[PDB]
This record gives sequence, structure tokens and C-alpha cells, in this order.
Amino acid sequence: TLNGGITDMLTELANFEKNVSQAIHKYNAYRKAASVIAKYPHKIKSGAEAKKLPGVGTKIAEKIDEFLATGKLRKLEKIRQDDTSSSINFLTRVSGIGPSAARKFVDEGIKTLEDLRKNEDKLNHHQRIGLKYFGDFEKRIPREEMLQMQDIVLNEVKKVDSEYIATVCGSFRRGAESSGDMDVLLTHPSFTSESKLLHQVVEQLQKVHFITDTLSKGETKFMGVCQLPSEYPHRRIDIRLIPKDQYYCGVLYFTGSDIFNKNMRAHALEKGFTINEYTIRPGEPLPVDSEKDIFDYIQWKYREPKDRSE
DNA sequence: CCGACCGCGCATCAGC
DNA sequence: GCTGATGCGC
DNA sequence: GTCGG
Ligand SMILES: Nc1nc2c([nH]c(=O)n2[C@H]2C[C@H](O)[C@@H](COP(=O)(O)OP(=O)(O)OP(=O)(O)O)O2)c(=O)[nH]1
Ligand SMILES: [Mn+2]
Ligand SMILES: [Mn+2]
Ligand SMILES: [Mn+2]
Ligand SMILES: [Mn+2]
Ligand SMILES: [Mn+2]
Ligand code: NA
Ligand code: NA
Repeated sequence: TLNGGITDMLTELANFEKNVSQAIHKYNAYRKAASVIAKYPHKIKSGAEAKKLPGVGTKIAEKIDEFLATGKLRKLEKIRQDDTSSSINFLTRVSGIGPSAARKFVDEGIKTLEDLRKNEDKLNHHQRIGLKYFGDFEKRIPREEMLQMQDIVLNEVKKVDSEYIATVCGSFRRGAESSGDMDVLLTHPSFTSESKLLHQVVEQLQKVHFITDTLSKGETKFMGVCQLPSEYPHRRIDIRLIPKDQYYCGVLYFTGSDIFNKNMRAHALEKGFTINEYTIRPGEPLPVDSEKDIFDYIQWKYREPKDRSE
């Protein structure tokens, strides 16, 4: 937490711009600043020192001056005290409720966790589940449960087909000691860039009562809720089915971080390449046989999953 | 000063 | 009933 | 909000 005070402040600003202002690029601006400062090896003594960093500019430096000076920020205090603002900010904590629905609930006087409970009729399936597990979803997941979870999924997959390969990605693959959720990258030989595979994995995981609820489900992505058997908290899980011959782009994507992916895909465009969770193109998909192969194509040195937490 | 700022899967519902 | 526009989230 | 064109 070298500069935690400042990165905490910037993260709150970001959240406000996203949820309340609905200014996604300001959100991204503040998270880049926060990200860049988070990897700064020195304790920031002024805004001027901070301003030297790319992503940090005039408006942020002045804010850092005020925070190092007054120990707080006036803009934030103002925002925390505004009813509409704080209300919207709070509702977005519910899975399925974004800036638009939050704002619209608040306009009709629905601003608390209780108000949503007495208005179930006005939530879609996804929001209801977000409300139902509101508390549980804000709880972190210890790697000890992640390992357990990893084992219940990998083995339930073998039990559908031995050629299925399930790889747990996300914060877990980065080596985090706790994770927001569980992300599973799934492949199988009968599915490539050339021509009910996920349904089968979802069904099986449902029968053994690991998957308790469904938020969204298509032919390549599943988002739902899972739970270790006996009571543990309910947890978020996402499964992504990726063409076997695109494992490495997929696993690079699904490993993150979200900020790292945005950094990498941008630097990609600099060097003349476009990256998605499937291919890296110039253009036709270039040949890839490892994650590193991707870091080569774009003249950025390789970095172990543990060193991708942007 | 202006304005671009990664890439994509699934669900909902206003407006026909 | 249908389907883009839009929303939400990875 | 930021930075590069
Ligand atoms: N291109 C792109 N990739 C993203 C974005 N957001 C995002 O999470 N990803 C990728 C990187 C993440 O590791 C992966 C899974 O998302 P996640 O919500 O489970 O986050 P996470 O595993 O890194 O962290 P955690 O909070 O669950 O512990 O999706 C985004 O906005 N753009
Ligand atoms: Mn995750
Ligand atoms: Mn996830
Ligand atoms: Mn401007
Ligand atoms: Mn459609
Ligand atoms: Mn996330
Ligand atoms: Na700067
Ligand atoms: Na939300």
C-alpha cells in the first residue's frame, strides 16, 4: 500500500465517473492513473512528482496535492454526501444493476437494498440473483477454496469427456491469494476456428449441485453462481468455451488483468497488430503456440501471469 | 486545442 | 411476435 | 482526464 491513499482516491473517482457521470473514458482515465501510480516504487510527496507519470496530468496532480495536504478530497466529500450520487453508486454494487438501471431506480425512489426487495417485480432474472447473493458476491474467495473449486470442476469435466481441458484463469492463474470469482477456460478437440459442448459441461456441474444459478448462457459463454458442498458462500463463476487452436489468445485474455489486457491490446495496435481473445492479426490470424509467442509479435517482453496484475 | 481512448458474449425491451 | 439498440459484464 | 498529433 505504498501510495494506497492516492490510488484508493483515484479508484473512487473512477467509480463515480462510471456509475454516476456515465463517462467511461474518465473512468478509464482514473484507473490508468491509479494503475500507473500503483507501480511507482517511490512514496509520492507531491502532485508534481506524480505528474511525471504518463496517465497522470494536471487535474489529477492538483487532486493529489489536496489529498496530501488536507488528507481528503473535497470533490469526494461532496459526492459521498449527495443523495442521488451515493444512492446510484450503491445500487451498482448489485450484479445486473449498472449505471443506467441504478439511475432509473433512484429516479423512482428505489435507493436501498430494502427497496429492491420490495420491488422484485422490477428486476430481471440477473438482478434478482445479484440481490439474492448481494452479500456473498462481495466476499472474496480464499485460494484454498479456489483449489477445491478447481478440483470439482476439472474432475466433473473429465466425467463428461476426457478430451475436455479446463483451465482456471483470472486472478487465480495470476497467483492471487484470494479471488473475486472463478474463471474457467474450456476447450475440446471437436471445436476449432473451423466449425451443445458447453451445455454438457454446465448440465453436469448442475447435477452435482456445484452450479446453483444461471445469469447468462450461450454457446461459448456461461455466467452463473457456484458453491462448494457443505455452509460456504455462493460464488460467481464464468466459463468460456474457446476454439482449441486459439487456447493461448484465449488464456491470455482470460488471465488478465483487465487493465493489462487494455494496455497490451493498445500497444498491440501501435506495433501494427490487433488482439482479441481469439487471434492476433496484422489481416489473417498469425500462428500462435504459446502466450509468449504473443509477447514476441508485439515487441513487449514476456511476463509471467503473476506479473500481469495491472 | 482537439478528440481517440481494446475487444467481445448474452439478455432485455422500446418501438414497431 | 420480432429485432435493433441498449445495457451489463468478462 | 489525459496525451499525442
Ligand atoms: N479486453 C478486456 N478484457 C477484460 C476486461 N475486463 C476483464 O475482466 N477482462 C478480462 C481480464 C480478466 O482477468 C478476465 C476475467 O474477469 P474477472 O472479472 O473474473 O477479473 P479477474 O479474474 O482478473 O479478478 P477478480 O476480481 O475476479 O479476482 O476478463 C475488459 O474490459 N476488457
Ligand atoms: Mn475472476
Ligand atoms: Mn470472472
Ligand atoms: Mn476535450
Ligand atoms: Mn437481436
Ligand atoms: Mn472483474
Ligand atoms: Na504525466
Ligand atoms: Na452492478
